[PDB]
Amino acid sequence: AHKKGVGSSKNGRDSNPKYLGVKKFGGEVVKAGNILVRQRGTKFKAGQGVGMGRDHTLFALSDGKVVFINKGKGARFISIEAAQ
RNA sequence: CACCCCCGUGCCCAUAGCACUGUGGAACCACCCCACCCCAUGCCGAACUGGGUCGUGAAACACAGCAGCGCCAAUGAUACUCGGACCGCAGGGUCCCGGAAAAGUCGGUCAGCGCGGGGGUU
Ligand SMILES: [Mg+2]
Ligand SMILES: [Mg+2]
Ligand SMILES: [Mg+2]
Ligand SMILES: [Mg+2]
Repeated sequence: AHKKGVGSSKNGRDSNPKYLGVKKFGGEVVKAGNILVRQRGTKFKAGQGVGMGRDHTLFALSDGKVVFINKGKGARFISIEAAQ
């Protein structure tokens, strides 16, 4: 006549969002200590003027202007060059 | 650099790599030889290290050749597609406008640009 279940899911679950990616893009002014990429790994390597926290977070060290170096795929660098 | 060549070291990060191959030796490099100590081996001077030859340039390195491989790669067309409009009950599909791949074909390539030093041009 009717049915009695009984099944469910073992799924559903997921994890709260991890707002990643670059926050500071090609040709952008930058204050000292402004963050420029959140990333899982070495996706973007620090160049001149940019350091890297343990989160592999890239944060700029001395003001200036942001510049993206794509060195042919899998090896890429972000840097600051000050204006003048 | 005056011309070559070699040693270091860079920008470049494979159209710059690998194989096959030829050349190279006292002038730089290499193997080489010795090691009780500095120094070093999870064991061994193989490697790090130390004292120095001759000998060999065979190995390795440098340079040249080469398109077998690798890598780079068109135009043409297409896929898809912003945005204009449409058909199909629906799965799905069309037209106009611009953008426009990937894979493949044409091919292209045995790299290029520096700095310093050494050593040669009866
Ligand atoms: Mg449309
Ligand atoms: Mg069209
Ligand atoms: Mg076009
Ligand atoms: Mg060669």
